[PDB]
Amino acid sequence: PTLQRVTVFTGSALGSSSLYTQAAQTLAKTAVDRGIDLVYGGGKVGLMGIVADAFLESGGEAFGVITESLMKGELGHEKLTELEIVPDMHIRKRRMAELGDGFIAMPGGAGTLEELFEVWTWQQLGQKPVALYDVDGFWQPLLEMLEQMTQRGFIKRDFFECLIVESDPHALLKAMQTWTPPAPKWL
Amino acid sequence: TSLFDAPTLQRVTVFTGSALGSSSLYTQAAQTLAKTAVDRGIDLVYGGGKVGLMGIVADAFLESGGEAFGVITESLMKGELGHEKLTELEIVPDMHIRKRRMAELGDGFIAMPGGAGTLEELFEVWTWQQLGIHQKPVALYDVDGFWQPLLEMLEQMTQRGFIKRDFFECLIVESDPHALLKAMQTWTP
Repeated sequence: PTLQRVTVFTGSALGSSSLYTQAAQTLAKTAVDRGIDLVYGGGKVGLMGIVADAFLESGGEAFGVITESLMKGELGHEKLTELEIVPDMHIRKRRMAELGDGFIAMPGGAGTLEELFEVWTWQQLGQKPVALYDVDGFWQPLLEMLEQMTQRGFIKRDFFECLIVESDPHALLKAMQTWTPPAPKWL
Repeated sequence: TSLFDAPTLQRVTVFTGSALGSSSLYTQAAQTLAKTAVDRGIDLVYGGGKVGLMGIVADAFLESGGEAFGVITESLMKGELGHEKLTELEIVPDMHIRKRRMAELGDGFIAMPGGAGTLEELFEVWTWQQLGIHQKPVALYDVDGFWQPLLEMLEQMTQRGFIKRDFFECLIVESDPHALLKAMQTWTP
């Protein structure tokens, strides 16, 4: 059905170039023009803050999910549509997954990769689209790692028949909406 | 031993695939790694499986005279997936607790070839390392240059300003098991 929310993973740093910020803002505008809200981890620094603000300033809604510990460290964004506090990181990540209709990974560090690998681990274990927003070819070295992992027999070929990889935000989001994966019995 | 003694490398927590991979090299590399570790008095903490390189590495520590500790969840256990001849198999309520326990039990971390689960565990300990919740050596067992493309990825992430060059560079990467364990034994923060 209609994508209503996307769950977004992205760095708590801005990056070396203002191009990451701009790719985030554009992605948010595009999503908000398509009727799509933001679910994310409730931060205010780096690309996390940039994308949440972008959704809000574009006139959309932004839903944050954060742990009680992160909140007490003052890490929580204070003008979201809603900030859910949950007791621990297991709950946080599962809640982020339940709220979204799909996942988008933008540029980030260790944390973003962890989140992304976590959803891929859950999908091995039995189902929503995952898109890599390939801003400036950011995700290309990862796709090479993943292809190498498939050739070496550690991931099934079927991985590539489900994955979305796009550098253009209009096309990234349209592809999540028209997501034609293989039927569960093949996975 | 004294509560003020500094830690040593008595256990390694190993992350690895529930597949064997498309060549026997991975299996043999796991066995050579297990033997080296046991010969140095080092034991296995791992996720408790009996298939793929998980099964191989567990079996090889056992069959060389070492102990192997597994940490698994009720879910995966009801799945018939637990190994049945470990020194101990700990069943915990959820996957969160599983990963916390694997970290707590090990004095260091090795990531061998594997899939998404293995990668996730590796990025999990890193995400923890750079908030200081532990400072334990993390080693990539580079069987046939397996980890080389991820290192490229990480190098690029460091150039684009998303990871600190400081953090990246205390990472052990070795194809040779001797060199890998040696580096983890002599490592400090």
